[PDB]
Amino acid sequence: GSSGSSGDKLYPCQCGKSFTHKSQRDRHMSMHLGLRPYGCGVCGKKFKMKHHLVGHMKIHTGIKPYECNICAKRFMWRDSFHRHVTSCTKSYEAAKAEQNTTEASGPSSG
Ligand SMILES: [Zn+2]
Ligand SMILES: [Zn+2]
Ligand SMILES: [Zn+2]
Repeated sequence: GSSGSSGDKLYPCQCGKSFTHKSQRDRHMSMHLGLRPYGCGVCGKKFKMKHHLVGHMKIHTGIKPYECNICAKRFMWRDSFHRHVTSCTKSYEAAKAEQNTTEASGPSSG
């Protein structure tokens, strides 16, 4: 074994994403197509009728007392609310550059 080389095998999807397996990429392709006019943008469900969806949406319904500051996202749970916001800011701070002047970079003479 002197040496070896290789890349990475994956499976592209209609949307553009790439999965490790074909079955994982396929399921994402069939879902893309239009199945029902009503779709639950909370869990990932769907219903033919509008009333058929409501009887299910009642499982997600609920006021969001906790909301982010950067993305202003809404979260019903506390642990998740803070758990997310905590990071959501981490990055924001980096950009804040409250007192971080962007000084040009050093060139290269070769
Ligand atoms: Zn896809
Ligand atoms: Zn749902
Ligand atoms: Zn956020």
